[PDB]
Formats: sequence, structure tokens, C-alpha cells
Amino acid sequence: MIFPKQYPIINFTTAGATVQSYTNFIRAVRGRLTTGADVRHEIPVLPNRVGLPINQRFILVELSNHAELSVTLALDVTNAYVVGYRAGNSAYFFHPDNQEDAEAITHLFTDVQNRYTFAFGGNYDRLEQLAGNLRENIELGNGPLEEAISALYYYSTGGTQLPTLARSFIICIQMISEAARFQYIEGEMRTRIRYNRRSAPDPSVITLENSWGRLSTAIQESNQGAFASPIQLQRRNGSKFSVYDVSILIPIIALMVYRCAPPPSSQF
Ligand SMILES: Nc1nc(O)c2nc(CNc3ccc(C(=O)O)cc3)cnc2n1
Repeated sequence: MIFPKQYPIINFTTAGATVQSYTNFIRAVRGRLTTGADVRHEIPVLPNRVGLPINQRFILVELSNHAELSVTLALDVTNAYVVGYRAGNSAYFFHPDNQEDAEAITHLFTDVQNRYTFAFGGNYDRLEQLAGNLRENIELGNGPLEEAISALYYYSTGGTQLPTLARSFIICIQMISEAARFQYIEGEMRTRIRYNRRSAPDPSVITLENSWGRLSTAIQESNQGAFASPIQLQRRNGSKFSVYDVSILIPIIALMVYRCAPPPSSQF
């Protein structure tokens, strides 16, 4: 019959999505990821991996679409990573890259008849290669997300083709995980929705997506707030600039992955 623990579900439909409904979506996702506050330098920290019960390890994001089809993604609460998805009576997972993760995964969609684990991992690195295109060439926006939910849904019956599915994962990851991770990327998807525009991310968006782990680390290691090494970012035009300390990042980044036990207190 059973196992334990039902994960929090947050719903969102692309059918007539507005700025208000997407803002609400992204704030409920963050509200469910960070359990109130471990805060370093005025940015909340994500739950620490070691010592976190399986019962609090995942959150579910149910996406429905104008064609009345739904796909539920499963995100890991430690890093907001999309670990797999469920479409009807089938579940698919990216290859776990260590064993506690592999077994954490077995708690996720236990009721489905048909569960599969892909051989490959789910990082942008592999996804782009499978999709046959870079994130710079893939359009983001409500129309793209609508389309992606259908592709994900028909993978199960052979509608398929792995390029298309890999490509639909890139769209989902950026509009949900990255938007939750960065206030700037939530802003970028919000501009696309308020104008019913679809367009690829420019270099400023992509370089923050590649830099998140490193930004999380530099901020938690910083002496007072200054980085022991500057992170190199990009402007919309492609030019690079250095970031020397946390302060300019506070309106840009929304959540950081846990890296270190907090050296001072500050969070109370
Ligand atoms: N499936 C998937 N889902 C994501 O949310 C994601 N995010 C990024 C952005 N960068 C990373 C990379 C690694 C990790 C970590 O190990 O914790 C987190 C974020 C890249 N690929 C990703 N792939």
C-alpha cells in the first residue's frame, strides 16, 4: 500500500497567466523552499542538506496548461533543482549523482505505475547538448512554457524526441528554479509575461545562472561583506564587470544554497 510524506504542492497555469499570478507563484515557491530564515548578509539561505529529514526534502510544482494537461515537477529544497517530473501515470528522474540522493528520489512519486531514471544528469551542460542548442538561443516566456508542458506530457506516449524534452526542461528550470533563485530573473520573466513576449535570455541572465553556487560561496565566506575574490558577471551587452562585495547583489539574488555554518550570528 503506502510510504510516508506528501510534499507541498504549488499550482500555476499558463492559461491567461498575468504578472500578479506569476508573482504569487514565485513567492509561494520561495515561501516553501526557505523555512523562514537562516539569513547571511540579508539574503536567506536554503536548508542544509545534512540533517534534513526526507519529509522536508522536496516540493511539488504543478503546471497546467491551456490544453488542460498537467505535469508536476519535483524540486529539491536544498538547491531548488528540478530532479524529475510526473506526467499522468509516469514519472521520470535525472540520474542522481550520489547515493543518499538516489534513495531520497524513491520517496517522490511512489503511486505512479511506471517510474524511470534517465542515465544522464540534469545540469544545463548535458541538457543543452541533448537539446542541440544553447540557452542563448531558446525562447522563454508563457508561450514557451505552455508548449514545454505539452512536450513533457507527451514524452510518455512517444510524442517525444529527447531534443524537444531536454529543451522543455531548460525553459521550465529558468522560469521556475532560476526565477525563484534570483529576483532579477523573476523580473526578466515578469517583463516577458506583461508584454506577451517570448525571447531568449541575454548574457546577464545566463551568467547569474552559471554563477549561483559561486555567489553563494563568496557571500558566506566574505570577511564582513567583501569577497576574497571578485565574481565576474556580464551586462546585457556581453561586457564583464567584477563584483567586489555583497551589497550590489542584495536586490539581484533571492536565495543561496547553504555552504558554511554561519561564522557570526546576525540571524535571529
Ligand atoms: N535539472 C536542473 N535543475 C536546476 O534547477 C538547474 N539549475 C542550474 C543552475 N545551476 C546549478 C547547478 C548545480 C546545482 C546543484 O548541484 O546544487 C544547482 C544549480 C543548472 N542546472 C539545473 N538543472
